[PDB]
Amino acid sequence: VDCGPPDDLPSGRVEYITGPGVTTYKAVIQYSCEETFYTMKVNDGKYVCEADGFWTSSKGEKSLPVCEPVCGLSARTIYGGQKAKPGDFPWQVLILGGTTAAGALLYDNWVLTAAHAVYEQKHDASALDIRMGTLKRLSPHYTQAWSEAVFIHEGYTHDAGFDNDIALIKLNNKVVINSNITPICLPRKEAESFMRTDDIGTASGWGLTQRGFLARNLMYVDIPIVDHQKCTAAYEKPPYPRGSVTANMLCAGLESGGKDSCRGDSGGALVFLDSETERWFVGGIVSWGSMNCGEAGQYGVYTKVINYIPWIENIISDF
Ligand SMILES: Nc1nc2c(CC(=O)Nc3ccc(Cc4ccncc4)cc3)cccc2[nH]1
Repeated sequence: VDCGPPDDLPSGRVEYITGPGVTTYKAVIQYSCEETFYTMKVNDGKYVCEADGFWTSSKGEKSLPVCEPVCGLSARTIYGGQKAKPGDFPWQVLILGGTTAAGALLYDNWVLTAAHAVYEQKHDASALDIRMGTLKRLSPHYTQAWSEAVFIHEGYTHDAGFDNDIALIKLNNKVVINSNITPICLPRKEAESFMRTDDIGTASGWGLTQRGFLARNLMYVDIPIVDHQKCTAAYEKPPYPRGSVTANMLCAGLESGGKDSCRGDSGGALVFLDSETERWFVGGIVSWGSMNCGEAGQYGVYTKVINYIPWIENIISDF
């Protein structure tokens, strides 16, 4: 007859509609989210106490709704690039603790990165120093986060190629999503239509520039997708082993070499704009390339994220 008080909604609130503390049969409550930066999923938030003794929704679901963070926003919509303005890459994440590397925020508690960037520190059983909300790499003003768990892809072989160079970091606390910090969208099934050859993607990071030192400020380059055969043939020579460019990788860069990502950009998100939803999504992860960055005819190689959606949805749902 009495459902008790309702459960708190993460990134959302609860309101008694019938009255304050009215929890009896047919008592009406409303869930909601901060609709600016979160969006309710599952149901409309209207929940009624039913005869089976628990809060139940319009669709007949007895579990909470989900406040999913808004993704893919940008103020726009590294060799040879330009400085990123604030809000350009709000998903950008710096990862310290070993050497300098990067990731990309997914939701408010997950960071997509390269397995090669975080392999050494996970296997030392040390939490990752994760920072975001800042364009300057060495600034003391930043949003702090820490790793709860690190999930490296089970087909990744460290220092033995870069196939399945993908990893997920679970943040031990949720990040506050604002105009400065916003996750990147995961690609939908038809997102390959925005990733054909010669389609433009943007890589961003703090890695080496043409001057040969790490950048103090976040930089970025627009670069086009390269034909896969053209990229496989580009790396079919020593010192590279046979089969270095796999089907789980896309390549991006110029024949002339003027634009690339380098050391220190590892794990960053190579992103593409969905012109219909008007939202940026992650197409690639910064993985590898030639040792001499910006080398002509030596394209940057990126982990093909759309191949790893079932792996991503496995871990994020199950953990
Ligand atoms: N342009 C470019 N350089 C990059 C580097 C530096 C880098 O990764 N250098 C490297 C080159 C070759 C190998 C050998 C190898 C073995 C098997 N399969 C592929 C390659 C290893 C590392 C890091 C991150 C992004 C990069 N963007």
